[PDB]
Amino acid sequence: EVNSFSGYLKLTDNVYIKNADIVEEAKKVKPTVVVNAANVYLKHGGGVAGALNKATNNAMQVESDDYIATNGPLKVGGSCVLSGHNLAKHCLHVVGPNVNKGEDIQLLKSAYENFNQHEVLLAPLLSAGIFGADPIHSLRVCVDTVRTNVYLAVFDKNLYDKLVSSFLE
Ligand SMILES: CC(=O)N1[C@@H]2CC[C@H]1c1c(ncnc1N[C@H](c1ccc3c(c1)S(=O)(=O)CCC3)C(C)C)C2
Repeated sequence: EVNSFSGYLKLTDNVYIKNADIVEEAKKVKPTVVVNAANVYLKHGGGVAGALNKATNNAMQVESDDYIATNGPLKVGGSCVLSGHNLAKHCLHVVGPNVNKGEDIQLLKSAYENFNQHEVLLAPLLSAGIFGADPIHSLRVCVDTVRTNVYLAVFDKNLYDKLVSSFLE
């Protein structure tokens, strides 16, 4: 079955959240789209990007290198649609701002706007973790920006509980 999301808690009409590893969810669910928390050169060296790349056994990286060769880098707030390989039908590579490297938090709304071109997505919390944005603020931006159906996988129970407590739904 496609998009077989299970165990999510519905926060709003179109945003759901689960304490889970996004790669494990991609393998179980088989979604139409998995979102990658990418950088502008599509180099998947660690974190969510490294984990998704490793589960495709480097097929994501080879295809990403070919995208960059022909099209050039993305911009912060921008995206591209590539194959999802064995994890999903497509991978939506989205570049949120890295506030730990000085990029502007205003581009986080632009980053989430890319999700609106896909009816259903499995995604991570953009710009959270090593990108340095306040994860609770990133969830508020997601809720206010995304209008399609988004299932967020957040792999830290401590953070998940703080997000659910802040949201109160
Ligand atoms: C095994 C493991 O701990 N994980 C893998 C890959 C990373 C971690 C993980 C997995 N699935 C979902 N959220 C995860 N981490 C969250 C998260 C959310 C967004 C971002 C990152 C991290 S990042 O990679 O640090 C920078 C890009 C944006 C974290 C906040 C708990 C699966």
